[PDB]
Amino acid sequence: MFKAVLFDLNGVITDTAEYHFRAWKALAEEIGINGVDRQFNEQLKGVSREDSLQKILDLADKKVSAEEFKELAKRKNDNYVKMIQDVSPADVYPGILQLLKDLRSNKIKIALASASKNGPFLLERMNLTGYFDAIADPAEVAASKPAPDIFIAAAHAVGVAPSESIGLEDSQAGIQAIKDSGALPIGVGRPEDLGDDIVIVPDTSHYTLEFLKEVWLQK
Ligand SMILES: O=P(O)(O)OC[C@H]1O[C@@H](O)[C@H](O)[C@@H](O)[C@@H]1O
Ligand code: ALF
Ligand SMILES: [Mg+2]
Ligand code: NA
Repeated sequence: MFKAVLFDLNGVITDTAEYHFRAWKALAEEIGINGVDRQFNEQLKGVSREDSLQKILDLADKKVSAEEFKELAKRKNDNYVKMIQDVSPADVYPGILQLLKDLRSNKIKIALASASKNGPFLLERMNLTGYFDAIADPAEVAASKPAPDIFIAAAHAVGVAPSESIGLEDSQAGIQAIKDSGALPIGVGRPEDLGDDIVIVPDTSHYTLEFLKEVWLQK
């Protein structure tokens, strides 16, 4: 049986992938880059703040100064942080709170494997901090998603091997990070975005402990 579940945050625990998208698109258009649409944004999900900005600049073959790069990432983050101040427990995605309760009942460790430095603030907004056995600090890994380091760190943090873990993700970068960590991925979203080669569910109501067991047994 699996011994840990490693959670992405944005687009898995709550609908904050939408707010990252809207904030990055606003940032891009301010600097004359109009190509950040929903299709392009599939390449930004799971990617660090600085890597996201660089992918947007690269889309436009645009070069900025080191000073302007730092200011742009800070500008987007300040906008995003204002957007999330009113997040509340009512914004937890369907199934997620019950899953956390069921995992703890069954002595399955719970770790956050988020790239977001805003992760702890968001778990507090949603009254979820108490469910987590560990939060892997994304500033501490030497390599961000799609590198597996954050999932390895989340597992290490709860004393479980990646190979004994399930990872939950809504992104391309994060699915690759889980694969390379040794854990079993279960994606949430569209197969057209996340692929046809792992288990994908259409929405988070499907993330029940019953279903994670159903998937783990059929691995
Ligand atoms: O800018 P933050 O809050 O540190 O978030 C980093 C990344 O966190 C990931 O969880 C999101 O999918 C990305 O969209 C985001 O860029
Ligand atoms: F959406 Al994340 F780490 F929370 F990639
Ligand atoms: Mg995500
Ligand atoms: Na709170």
